[PDB]
Amino acid sequence: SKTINIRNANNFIKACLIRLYTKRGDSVLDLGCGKGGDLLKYERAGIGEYYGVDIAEVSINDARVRARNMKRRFKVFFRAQDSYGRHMDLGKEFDVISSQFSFHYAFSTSESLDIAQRNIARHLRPGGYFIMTVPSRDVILERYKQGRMSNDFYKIELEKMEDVPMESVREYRFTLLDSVNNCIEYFVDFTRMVDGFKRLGLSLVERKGFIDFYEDEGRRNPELSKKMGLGCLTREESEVVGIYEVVVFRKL
Ligand SMILES: C[S@@+](CC[C@H](N)C(=O)[O-])C[C@H]1O[C@@H](n2cnc3c(N)ncnc32)[C@H](O)[C@@H]1O
Repeated sequence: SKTINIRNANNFIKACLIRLYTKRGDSVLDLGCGKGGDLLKYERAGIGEYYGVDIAEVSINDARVRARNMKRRFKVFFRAQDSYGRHMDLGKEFDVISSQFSFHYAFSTSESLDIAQRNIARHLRPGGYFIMTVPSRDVILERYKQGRMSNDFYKIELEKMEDVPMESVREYRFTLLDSVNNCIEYFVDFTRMVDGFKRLGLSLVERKGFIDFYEDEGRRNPELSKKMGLGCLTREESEVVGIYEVVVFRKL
């Protein structure tokens, strides 16, 4: 309830990102789909097929039930397995692969990233898109130097301290009110990701902050913002949102 505005913003930004790169009849691969909280959005986008994969079976179960009890016009496929740290082959390619708030979990180890990036590339049609919303390392480290790493909504803690380079930390503890609790998150090594994808044929095409994206997309057209309880984010709510950023790659 206290995080309603934050959830509306994230869902909005997600709907805008989805509406920006998807077209009628497209096939989508939702990595880390979770409880399938995007099935509604894709249903509006008019996509023809949706495939959701998540490591947590408890979340896939919710998504199955939701897809089962929703007025959808597209075929749905669900599978509970590790799509990042384990070889995956669904046997087909998709026009768009989305990963909202979960791809950073692919940065467990160099091997986990290489495996994950390879799974995305073999399931992406030539000219296909790979959309994602992941935490921003630069943003996080900047707030570390500022001394403010939390408020009434979130809380972040880094790794070591005793003679340990600030740029050396590769993971942290994230906590969100009425959500994750002291969850282990892995930093996103942008450079390694870019170079890694560039090697598989995927090039970077977009990278924008949640706030700027939020404001821009919210002005480009009119209130779709009317639908959801959107409006004016407070400074405190903006700190939680201003944590993530949008990143898009295209298979050239
Ligand atoms: C914040 S939740 C996603 C919620 C949903 N995507 C959305 O945008 O509302 C992150 C998800 O990442 C998934 N995840 C974490 N590690 C994963 C892995 N190795 N393979 C697949 N999914 C993974 C979890 O099971 C969790 O449901």
